[PDB]
Amino acid sequence: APKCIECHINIEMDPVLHDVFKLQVCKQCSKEHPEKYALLTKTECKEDYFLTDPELNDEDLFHRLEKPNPHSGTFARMQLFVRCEVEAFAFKKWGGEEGLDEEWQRREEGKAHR
Amino acid sequence: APKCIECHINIEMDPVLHDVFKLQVCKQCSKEHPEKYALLTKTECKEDYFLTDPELNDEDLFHRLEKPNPHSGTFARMQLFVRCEVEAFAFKKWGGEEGLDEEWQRREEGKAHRR
DNA sequence: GCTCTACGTCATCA
DNA sequence: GCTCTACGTCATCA
Ligand SMILES: [Zn+2]
Ligand SMILES: [Zn+2]
Repeated sequence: APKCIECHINIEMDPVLHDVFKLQVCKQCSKEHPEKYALLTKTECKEDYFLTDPELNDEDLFHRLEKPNPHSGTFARMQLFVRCEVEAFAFKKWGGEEGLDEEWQRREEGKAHR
Repeated sequence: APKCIECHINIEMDPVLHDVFKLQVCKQCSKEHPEKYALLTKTECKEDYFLTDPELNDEDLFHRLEKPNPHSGTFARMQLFVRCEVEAFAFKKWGGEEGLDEEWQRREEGKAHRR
């Protein structure tokens, strides 16, 4: 049978990482490696990775899971991205983590400015 | 025999102001009164009246005529609004002609700030 | 640790 | 004297 690609043991994949994000990763290894598998909100993606609404709303660029807004089911749907995908785009976009941290550096000066 | 609201004489209305802007006015009168009947582009509307893309897109708030973009037919469509509508909305929004003039005054001063 | 949008300008590109 | 979008923050509101 096919095996979790992190641990090489488990045969029962995490239903969400599997069905939605297309990753053969079991549940236990999703927890044990949040640097890869942690589901972040759309706002977490904007602020941590400086991704813009036009790239987060590309259907053809990220998988997503959509959830009712925990604040109210009449507010816009919660969207959830798997961290390795957004990270992997964000590292192209800004040229690696070195380059990412420099844009963090750049905007915080902007606040001292204001 | 319905008559032109401007001249009170012609029976034949300008087909565009009639069909599209729902105005009972003749070609000759639209011409003589640009202050009421001139068709303005979407971009003329933003420059001159400080209306915004969200207002000008409201299907339920202005009539519009659409023509192919005169620069290229591959480009986004030209959108044409009638000056009585536009000016009317903008006067409500900016508190009259005087208020629209103040707003003008304010955005010139945004450029004197950015030298 | 929720999201959309609109402000605001302008530059592109279309 | 053509149009949209994006790039900016946020705030507000949904
Ligand atoms: Zn595993
Ligand atoms: Zn007439």
